Amino acid sequence: MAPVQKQFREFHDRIKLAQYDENQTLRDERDAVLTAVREGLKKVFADRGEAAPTFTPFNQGSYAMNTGVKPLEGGEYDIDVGIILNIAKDDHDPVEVKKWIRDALKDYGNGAEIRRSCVTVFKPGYHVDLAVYADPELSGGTLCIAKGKENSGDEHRLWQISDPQGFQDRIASKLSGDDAAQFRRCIRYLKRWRDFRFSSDGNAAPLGIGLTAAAYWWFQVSKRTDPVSQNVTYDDRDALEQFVQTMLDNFHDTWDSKDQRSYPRLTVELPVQPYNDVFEKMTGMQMESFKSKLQALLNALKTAKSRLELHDACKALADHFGSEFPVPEK
Ligand SMILES: O=c1ccn([C@@H]2O[C@H](COP(=O)(O)OP(=O)(O)OP(=O)(O)O)[C@@H](O)[C@H]2O)c(=O)[nH]1
Ligand SMILES: [Mn+2]
Ligand SMILES: [Mn+2]
Repeated sequence: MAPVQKQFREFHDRIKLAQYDENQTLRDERDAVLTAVREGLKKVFADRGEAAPTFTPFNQGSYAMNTGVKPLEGGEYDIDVGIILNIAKDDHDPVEVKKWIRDALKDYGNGAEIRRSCVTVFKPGYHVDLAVYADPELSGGTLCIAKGKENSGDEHRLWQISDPQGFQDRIASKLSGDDAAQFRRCIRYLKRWRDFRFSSDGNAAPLGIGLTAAAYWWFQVSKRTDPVSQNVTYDDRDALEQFVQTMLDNFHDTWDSKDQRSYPRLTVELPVQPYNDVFEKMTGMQMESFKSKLQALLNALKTAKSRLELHDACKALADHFGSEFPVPEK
């Protein structure tokens, strides 16, 4: 077995959160919000003199893709869900449609909020992010998400071409079996690193979807086949070292005319529509901090390879991964 592999797997067991289809609690919290949307739309549409439109819900985000992590103490669960409203996009304003959902959920938990990309509802210990889409069958065959808030300049308010199930299919399908298992472990490892080392400034933290898209482009399996038994052993430390090095190699110094300097930027295109850079909202200074911490993680992953003492290998990794990374006693 590869050095530190046991402690990586132990760390993975401690940080992993069971996906929607294996997590009753998450299914219930989701369905509660979906139910409240149905009840709430009735009242919103009583004032407009017709039945509320129906919607088809579908699972989104990490809890759909089986890349979910437990939040740190005092953090929140992030339940991502899509609702496809039975509406023609050309007949309605994206913000109008999100307002229906917001007003439907006004008196639910700690309230609700129109965001650029979703309506978020807040509960004690979690938020539900409802991505709101128009019916492709009434919108010319395209699935469009409702983008914009009231404060949006009307250029940032639109029905944008979207492919959440294509993205989810791409993450599911890149690899199979135990290869796909290591891919998913390495995404969870980076998400716990993110939560541990980007807690001072939440807005500077690399988005989950960015780390997931980065793994889609750049993750390579690391495993070894014993030449006698043909018995396959995974090397998560090496897989993470190669993946972190490849992310670092993809940073580009980017001129900023305001500050009259460059910042190192990592561009990560979504592999599906709308093919946007999911890191575009991260500032140059946030990107430089992201790069330095990624370099520090890369250095720790190399240190963990060379150490005489398993204690010293694990301790070097725990400094980047936090309190769930096992450190065997010297
Ligand atoms: O193809 C796309 C485009 C965009 N999105 C948008 O990404 C959001 C999920 O983005 P998150 O950052 O929540 O991603 P995640 O769930 O994979 O990661 P963690 O929370 O575990 O950190 C969804 O709420 C949707 O609006 C997709 O899910 N798919
Ligand atoms: Mn999420
Ligand atoms: Mn979310």
